[PDB]
Amino acid sequence: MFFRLTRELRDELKRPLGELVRGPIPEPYLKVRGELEKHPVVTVGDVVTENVLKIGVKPIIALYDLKTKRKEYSPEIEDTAVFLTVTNPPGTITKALLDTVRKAFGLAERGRNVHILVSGEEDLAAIPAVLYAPLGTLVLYGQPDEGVVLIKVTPECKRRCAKILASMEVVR
Repeated sequence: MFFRLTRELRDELKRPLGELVRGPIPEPYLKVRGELEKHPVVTVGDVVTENVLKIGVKPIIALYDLKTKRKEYSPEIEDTAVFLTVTNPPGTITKALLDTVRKAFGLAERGRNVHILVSGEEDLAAIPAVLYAPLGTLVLYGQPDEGVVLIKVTPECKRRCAKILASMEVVR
């Protein structure tokens, strides 16, 4: 079972799902660093994860490409984080991804940070990240050639991400 982007969604998802923080790396991360200090953070993408680590913030969940040459190595993270993997083809949200993200939030509830190494494309994981996150969680993803998108997980935002999912094609 997987969901697939419709043409409407593919177009419309080019628009930020939160406020867009601009400027050359690492300036966007500096600019949100204060927000990240309060709230739990989920990072989607290797570059986002790397730059969040670099400014001294540990994501509760980080999603990035299985084939990432991993940067900002922290011994603490290597030893303390749970490493999961999942296959998720471009333009899809697979059940496997939904299940893995839910698992991950479970682990996070119990004081464990989680890295999900995705075979395929992790981009759309921002959707399940929002849906399953504790209220007040921040979800960050990269908007190429523009900067970083910050989603604050509110009831309203969950509602709207649920609509995005409900608007995708169901396949098998």
